[PDB]
Amino acid sequence: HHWGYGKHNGPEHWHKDFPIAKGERQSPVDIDTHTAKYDPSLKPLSVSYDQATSLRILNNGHAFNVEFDDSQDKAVLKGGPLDGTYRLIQFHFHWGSLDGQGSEHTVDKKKYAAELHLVHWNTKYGDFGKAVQQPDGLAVLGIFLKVGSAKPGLQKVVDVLDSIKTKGKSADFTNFDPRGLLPESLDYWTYPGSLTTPPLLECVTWIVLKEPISVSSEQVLKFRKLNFNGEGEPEELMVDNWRPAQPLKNRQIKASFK
Ligand SMILES: COc1cccc2cc(C(=O)Nc3ccc(S(N)(=O)=O)cc3)c(=O)oc12
Ligand SMILES: [Zn+2]
Repeated sequence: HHWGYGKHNGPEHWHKDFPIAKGERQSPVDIDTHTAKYDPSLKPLSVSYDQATSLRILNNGHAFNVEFDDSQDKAVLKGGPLDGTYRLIQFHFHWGSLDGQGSEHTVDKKKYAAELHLVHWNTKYGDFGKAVQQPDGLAVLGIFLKVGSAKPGLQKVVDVLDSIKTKGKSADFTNFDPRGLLPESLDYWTYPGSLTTPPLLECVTWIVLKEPISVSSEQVLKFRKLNFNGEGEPEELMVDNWRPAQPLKNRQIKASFK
């Protein structure tokens, strides 16, 4: 009886195995755009993905992860609110059963159809598993998805999903360029938070872009054909794999833009 997104094991149950679920810096949160303060001290975000080397795509039973070779300094996030260098390890999405929900962060209570998380670890801690034990261990770049025009740079991901339908399936996934998933603007909000899935560790500097990307209805429909279950188990569609907004408590959300 492990955690998930079903009626019996979903977000409202996670605290029993992971008491930090009720902690002081949990994610996601609602971004109240009128109370987020413009911080002129925030730097432009530096996203340097020219040399990113994807390796594989994995259905882990909760989402699918596009994994990167993070053994050299090759796909790094710097600047913004960050001190030092953070290396890309994987990206994944959270999405809904319907276009009206799916994102984890919300903007003035607005839910987007999906949310992309590009996960990076602070190179001062040497690798990901050590980084997650630190309050500045990770930087997650969050990007909202709305349904409209197709995102041409997403289609290579969409088309491989048939080969990883069920939990534990993986597939070679080389030469994928994550620059094709970015919006035009790098304007962002930032706040200190957590992993949004167990173990819910409070190790993330969140950087949430203001500008959503557009994906087509057909693209997101293919996400919704994935399965939470393993091969040869009762089919449970992989939908609504998002954690709702958590209490902000004693935190400030800062805006990079006026
Ligand atoms: C020993 O546990 C693991 C073994 C092998 C791989 C992993 C990967 C992990 C991981 O990246 N978790 C993760 C990453 C990102 C987020 S989120 N949704 O971006 O906040 C939430 C959870 C993780 O927490 O634990 C892992
Ligand atoms: Zn995530």
